[PDB]
Amino acid sequence: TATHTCDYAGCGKTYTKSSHLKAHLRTHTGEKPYHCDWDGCGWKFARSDELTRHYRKHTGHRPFQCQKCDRAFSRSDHLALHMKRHF
DNA sequence: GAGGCGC
DNA sequence: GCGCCTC
Ligand SMILES: [Zn+2]
Ligand SMILES: [Zn+2]
Ligand SMILES: [Zn+2]
Repeated sequence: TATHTCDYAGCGKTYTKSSHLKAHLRTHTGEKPYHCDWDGCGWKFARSDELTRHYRKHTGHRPFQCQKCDRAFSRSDHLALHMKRHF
């Protein structure tokens, strides 16, 4: 369905319309060209990795699974601090 | 938990 | 993207 891809560095966001890709491309500007697109958020980042990491707060994606319990985290550093509970 | 950023 | 500071 989505065939219109942003080719900006580290982005890859795809759109169903040329209309939408066009207006998205306008956001890649300034000191922080990685704008979170979550409704009402408004955060902006200098680096793509920072946006990717941030955006898990909105989706609840938690790929860092504790091997000693059923808890999971959005970030490696959070998992590493958690693991101290198993000492 | 989440943002900044050196690596 | 991890790991460390910082808030
Ligand atoms: Zn883009
Ligand atoms: Zn956001
Ligand atoms: Zn655990």
